[PDB]
Amino acid sequence: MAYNKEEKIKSLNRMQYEVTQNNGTEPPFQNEYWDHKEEGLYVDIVSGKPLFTSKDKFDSQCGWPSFTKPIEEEVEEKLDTSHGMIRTEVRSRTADSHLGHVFNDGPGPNGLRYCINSAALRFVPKHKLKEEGYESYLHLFNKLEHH
Repeated sequence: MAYNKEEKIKSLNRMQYEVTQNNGTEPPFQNEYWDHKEEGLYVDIVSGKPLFTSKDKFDSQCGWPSFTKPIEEEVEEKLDTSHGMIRTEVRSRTADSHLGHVFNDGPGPNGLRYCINSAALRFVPKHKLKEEGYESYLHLFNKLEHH
């Protein structure tokens, strides 16, 4: 039995779906291997799209990594109501809906609490980003606009 990056994402997206659908938590795995604190990004594995930086990462101390800073490019903040209370979730339309949930109780630029699940995440070091397209990744990890 072979195993390619296609079959990687296919088997993966079952578990990513388990999180999106039921708010399902990954089992005890999310440690120094999966979310390694070396400089880079934390991306939704389904697409490899930048959600938040390792430069400004918060660790899974509150169960899931919850920082004040999203990446405005591929992250959509989207209001909902389950039962009498409103909530906001960060969720794309097509595929990236696995990101996480954000709350107006957390202080931020807009005043949202950027809380992403570790199951949907892979650490991608600045070294590995250079292999995968640094001009897309490192631009969001580190930029400057000299006027």
